[PDB]
Amino acid sequence: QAKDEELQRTKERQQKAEAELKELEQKHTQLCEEKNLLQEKLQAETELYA
Amino acid sequence: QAKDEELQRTKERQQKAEAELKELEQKHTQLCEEKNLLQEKLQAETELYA
Repeated sequence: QAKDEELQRTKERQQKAEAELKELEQKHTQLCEEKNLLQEKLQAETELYA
Repeated sequence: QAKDEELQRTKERQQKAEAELKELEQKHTQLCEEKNLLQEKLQAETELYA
């Protein structure tokens, strides 16, 4: 009873994992952009403070 | 017997997905720490402009 109930949850993990990996793959693409633009903003802000 | 032939491969597909996620999971863990300190610095740099 526990096993074949778990088999329902087990395929849901496979469904979660592919979708979650694509969601992360999309947001690393964004977090590639975030890292450079925030660094550019941070330097220029210090130059203005001087 | 018919079940666990496929379920052994279905376990393999989960193991592949979790291991692939793990490679990313360590890296996003680091990129949480990198983001938190940068977010704190980026906010604090702007607060004195109030």
